[PDB]
Amino acid sequence: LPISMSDEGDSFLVKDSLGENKIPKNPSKVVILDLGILDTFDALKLNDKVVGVPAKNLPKYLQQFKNKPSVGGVQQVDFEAINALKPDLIIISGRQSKFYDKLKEIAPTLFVGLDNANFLSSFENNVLSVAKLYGLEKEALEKISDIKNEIEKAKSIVDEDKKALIILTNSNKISAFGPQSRFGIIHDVLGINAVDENIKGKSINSEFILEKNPDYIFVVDRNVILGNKERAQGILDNALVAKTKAAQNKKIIYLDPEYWYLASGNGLESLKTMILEIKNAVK
Ligand SMILES: [Zn+2]
Repeated sequence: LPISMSDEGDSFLVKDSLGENKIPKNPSKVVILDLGILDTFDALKLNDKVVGVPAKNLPKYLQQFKNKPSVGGVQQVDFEAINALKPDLIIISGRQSKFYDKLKEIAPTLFVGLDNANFLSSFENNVLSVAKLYGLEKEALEKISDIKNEIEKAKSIVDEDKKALIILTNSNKISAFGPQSRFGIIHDVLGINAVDENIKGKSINSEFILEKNPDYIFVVDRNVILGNKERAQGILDNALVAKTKAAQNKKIIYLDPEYWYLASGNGLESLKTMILEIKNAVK
């Protein structure tokens, strides 16, 4: 899984989960398909190195990239746009690893997908590997070290005797998520305890939410990105959920899907912002 780099000379020899590539030092035409790593390009001030972004799903907090050429959205990738960009590096995560072999036949292709078993070290590893390509380890490391400092302050104020449920809404169905899921940060990094123990979505309904009776419900609404009419606020407005501690104490928290579901915490900007979003809610 983890990312290792050996300095040849003009270039690095980089091994990741999917394979090995000859990527040059200071690549100047980069296609980026992971949104978290695109916020990490912005943090380290490398906007001009980015030649193409997936503009279909481009979040509010990355609209400084709205006029980069589009190479698609996160599901469907435009090979003929990526192709005409003559990039020297393409960066992808899990949603594009389907196309690993075809993108590799165009350019060195770096996988930077997160490991939900080891979020912090795989996150730190992705950020540093990228900064290593441009010689910005120093700047990245102090930015990581800030994030770690904000984490410890978020933990301080966590009340250990309270439990949380994480759920995702889709059309009018609901799914539960736990530890080491794609949303596991809340449990694994910030240490908020889970109401239930269950494998890495899990289909549930409102009676399940009540017999569990969480103090917090963190809600990720997929409907927005999917372009559906319905919303989580509508779905969770029933008399079963109204009886939970979380409802009675107004601790049903709608998390920003652009952060939690699209970038998934895989950037310097997004992770810091997500830690603060939880901090202010469990406060
Ligand atoms: Zn600082």
